[PDB]
Amino acid sequence: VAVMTTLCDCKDKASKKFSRFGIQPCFICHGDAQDPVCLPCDHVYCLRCIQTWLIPGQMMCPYCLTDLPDKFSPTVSQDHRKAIEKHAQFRHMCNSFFVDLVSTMCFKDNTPPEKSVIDTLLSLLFVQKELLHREHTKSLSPFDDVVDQTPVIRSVLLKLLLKYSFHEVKDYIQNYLTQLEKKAFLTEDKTELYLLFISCLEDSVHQKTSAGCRNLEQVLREEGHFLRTYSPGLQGQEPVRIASVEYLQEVARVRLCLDLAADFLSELQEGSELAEDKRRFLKHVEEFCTRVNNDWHRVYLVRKLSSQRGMEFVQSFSKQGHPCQWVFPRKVIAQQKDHVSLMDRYLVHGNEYKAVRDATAKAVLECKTLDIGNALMACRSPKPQQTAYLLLALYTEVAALYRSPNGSLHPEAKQLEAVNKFIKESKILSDPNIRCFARSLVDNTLPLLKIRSANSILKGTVTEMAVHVATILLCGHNQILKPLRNLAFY
Ligand SMILES: [Zn+2]
Repeated sequence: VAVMTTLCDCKDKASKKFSRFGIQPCFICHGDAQDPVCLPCDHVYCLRCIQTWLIPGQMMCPYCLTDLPDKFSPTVSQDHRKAIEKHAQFRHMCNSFFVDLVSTMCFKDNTPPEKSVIDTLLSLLFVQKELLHREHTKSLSPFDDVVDQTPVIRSVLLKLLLKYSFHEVKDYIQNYLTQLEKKAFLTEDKTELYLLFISCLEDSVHQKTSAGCRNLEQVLREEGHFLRTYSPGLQGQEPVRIASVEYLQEVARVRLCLDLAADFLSELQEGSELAEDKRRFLKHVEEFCTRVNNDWHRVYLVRKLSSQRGMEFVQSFSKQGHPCQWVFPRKVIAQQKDHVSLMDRYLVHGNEYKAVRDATAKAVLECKTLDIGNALMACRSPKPQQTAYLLLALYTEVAALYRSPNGSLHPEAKQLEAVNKFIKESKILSDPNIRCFARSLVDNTLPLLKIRSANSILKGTVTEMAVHVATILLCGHNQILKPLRNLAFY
């Protein structure tokens, strides 16, 4: 309190000495002014505020109620601007010093500070009702002359308050939550605030676990014990408003547990047996997933699995009898076929490769080949990128046909003659380089499909990247691509 009053009256005296006894911002916007205008009552208001408020029949002062004689004509471009800049520099220095002081002195060790200090820290953030919007939130400003015209919630105070153990900081954050939901965030999208809180708690628990000196087995034992003794207690904080801190801690803990579990599942998929102890953790995860029906946890698990590894990971993971099926719901496995196809990632260009690839697919299933020509003739992005899309569509169609065993060697079933006639007729790709590339591609003699990769997972991605960079080089008549062309082809 003593140092806070020292900072406050130091700022007051500094401003008084700097700019002639008390520069004050605009009373309407309550923030630092742009293009300052000086009233006869030694008042500084914003140009926009004064132009939007002094136009009607209220030629007076919102602060001290003094009549304005003529107009807001006198503006000071010499003293007010420099004084405002100096006071802003001092206020930013004070804010940075205050945040550094609270970060260092208030959390030196594992002992929390007193109570009134935390209460004043969480109470100074507001600009509570003044006679005139009301009750804005600040970016840790010990002063009252800085606001924003929107209630904004940060997380620096919350994060710095979660550094200690969660057992002794629940009431303070609970009071802060009740304040925010009672005064600024009564009825709105509370999902954003809930996810902000849960992410802050994930960060805090990650800091606590990583910074500590403990082996992984102790944490695994505690996690398994919690999983095996977790009473649901879900219905307590569900319906519309109630969200206890304990519930948030529990869901954060299960988030961390399933994050690690997905990491371990990916590691098992890319590796050998799991040392007979990680298997117990995965079995506990499976029993937890099959015991509770809150399928959001498995949704998050598969989302994290896709983020770490990719869509192809779950695509191969969703087969028909692999001993890892508990990560799917009872409905996804029910109506999923064995004909899951690869992904047409070349849609980056936008609404042009899709049409040509659909035309190529229709020409593949049928015998007519005029559809791809019609699709090519009805689009922008001329000849270079046009032929790029055409040949990429042909490659992806032939790859989809070959990789799937049911329709292997499909073009050889009276369809390669159609594509050969299409190449012969249309002159859009009747260039020797494109012609020989297509001749290699159609009969699958290109030396890229036979990558002989034992993993057979990323080999499709590798071939896709190789053929895509080859297409970019072939269709790119650019000076920057000449060395790459020479490296790839000569
Ligand atoms: Zn203003």
